[PDB]
Amino acid sequence: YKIDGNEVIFTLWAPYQKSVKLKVLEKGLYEMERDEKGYFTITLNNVKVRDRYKYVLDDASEIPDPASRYQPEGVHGPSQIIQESKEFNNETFLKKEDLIIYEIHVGTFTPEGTFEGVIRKLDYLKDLGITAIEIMPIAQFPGKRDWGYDGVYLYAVQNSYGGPEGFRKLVDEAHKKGLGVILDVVYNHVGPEGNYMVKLGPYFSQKYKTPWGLTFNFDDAESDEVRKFILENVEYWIKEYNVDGFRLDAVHAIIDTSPKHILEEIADVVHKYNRIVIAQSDLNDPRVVNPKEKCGYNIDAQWVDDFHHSIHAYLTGERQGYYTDFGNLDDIVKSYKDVFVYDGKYSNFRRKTHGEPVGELDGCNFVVYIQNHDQVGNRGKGERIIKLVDRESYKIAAALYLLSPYIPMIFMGEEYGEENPFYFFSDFSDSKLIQGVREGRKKENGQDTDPQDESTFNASKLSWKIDEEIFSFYKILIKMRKELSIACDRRVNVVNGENWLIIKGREYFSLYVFSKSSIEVKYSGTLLLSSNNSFPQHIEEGKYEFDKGFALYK
Ligand SMILES: OC[C@H]1O[C@H](O[C@H]2O[C@H](CO)[C@@H](O[C@H]3O[C@H](CO)[C@@H](O[C@H]4O[C@H](CO)[C@@H](O[C@H]5O[C@H](CO)[C@@H](O)[C@H](O)[C@H]5O)[C@H](O)[C@H]4O)[C@H](O)[C@H]3O)[C@H](O)[C@H]2O)[C@H](O)[C@@H](O)[C@@H]1O
Repeated sequence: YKIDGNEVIFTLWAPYQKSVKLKVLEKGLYEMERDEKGYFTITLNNVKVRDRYKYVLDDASEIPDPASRYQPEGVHGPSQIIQESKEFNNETFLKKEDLIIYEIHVGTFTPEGTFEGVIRKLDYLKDLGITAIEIMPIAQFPGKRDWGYDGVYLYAVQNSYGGPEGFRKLVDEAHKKGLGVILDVVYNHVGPEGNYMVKLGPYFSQKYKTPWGLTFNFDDAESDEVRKFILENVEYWIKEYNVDGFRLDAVHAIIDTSPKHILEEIADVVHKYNRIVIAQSDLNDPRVVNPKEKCGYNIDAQWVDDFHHSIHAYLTGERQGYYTDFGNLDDIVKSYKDVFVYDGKYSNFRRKTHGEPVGELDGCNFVVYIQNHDQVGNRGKGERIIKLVDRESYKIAAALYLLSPYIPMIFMGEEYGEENPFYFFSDFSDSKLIQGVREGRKKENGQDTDPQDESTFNASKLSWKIDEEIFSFYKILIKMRKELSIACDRRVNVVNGENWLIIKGREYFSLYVFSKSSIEVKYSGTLLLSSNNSFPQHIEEGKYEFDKGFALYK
């Protein structure tokens, strides 16, 4: 819908439909006029915020507005008219070279499980050194318990998180504290419950499908309208909620053979309104991130799993699934200097040559992490890395990524040493999908906890039990990164022995000692931070026997 003067225009694209009627609940039924493209319209003057409505098809069946702005009674309920105050800055104050990102799942972040709960934690975040919070998908999904990827109304803010009013309040309060908010958005697929688009028109591609459902139709018959549906959604989040940027989910599963890729158009919209796009890419292909004059889509940055996988595989000893492609120290050094480990070499996991070198692109085109919702939650027992490595290793892992040239992303709780698992949970009502989720998560991930069980969700809620030694470590790590101008700068010299490595930057050098060993140090410097007490306040060029641990020098 779109509120005009005192009247409001209802627009519904439904080419499969002969005639649709608007059903305002406390008022009457209204016949909609049809144009040749398949668009249904009526201007109504009696409608006010916040009335409920549905659409009634040729079927006589009643469905919610697929472009709904609020879904008060969940996915199968009516839609609701909200206020459309388009207050937005023309500029985000976020500078992407200064980006430290904190990933939040609203539902489990705090006892509240709401936007109000993340608001309460803003000062804490600000004080930690974070510059931006990344919110997992908030587009309305079934029930109350879901990561967000089963979202099924792109324009509707999850009711159980606190809806539109609560999200607007979150972003306003974040700006007041000087924090940015990045929104996780899903344009590659749609959730398996509460989607009614398939009855309206060819929203989905017949060409291929994702592991999580059918993909959107971007390059085939009638795709103009669906391109518009997605592109106006990124416009909507910017103008109606004043969001600072986006994390685009699974861009490798957004397939488009058009002259201009939809991903380039997505980035075009966000840069038109001076915002930021990060992409989750499995492609290891610099085209996602390259400038337009270099045949790229010009996304600001992309997740580099290769960085995480190098660290995890090496420190845990783990080789199951995608970890089989990693495990050596070499991999960490490779990722530290060439970004991708798979830059056009053969992957045993994928059984094909994978990737492409990244060129002279600086570090702030990439985001790295040792933990996130996937690397924790797709484990059958959902164990955080804190459970798989010793204390020393954990701090070594934290130092590696936070002191890297790339944009670092902290996973909620990681910073204070959270020990609670993060499980996969869902809240479907359809018995077939309740059947499929359990058996699928059992088979694919080895998950023994029931995703549909409430306890699986409750067990994933952060404890907020502060380990002060870990927290102080992160706090200083973040501080020193800013102070040492580590951001974006790929000019690093890395040396490695069997059980250790030294990384030297322009203003610092770091010692990463994985086992007691004798190391030749080529640099002088004063101690900034350390995982131990075993490290000297002042070090000079020479040979030293170090115990397991990390040290940072100026
Ligand atoms: O191949 C090497 C890489 O492998 C991984 O990456 C892939 O999988 C990731 C995790 O699934 C993807 O990440 C993102 O995309 C998905 C989907 O949006 C999302 O996945 C989560 O949510 C879905 C949807 O609920 C869930 O799907 C299952 O359950 C539903 C409900 O029953 C069912 O319909 C599906 O059939 C089930 O499969 C997933 O289980 C859950 O993981 C994820 O959260 C997003 O971040 C990547 O895009 C994709 O490449 C690995 O993550 C990489 O690190 C490896 O490099």
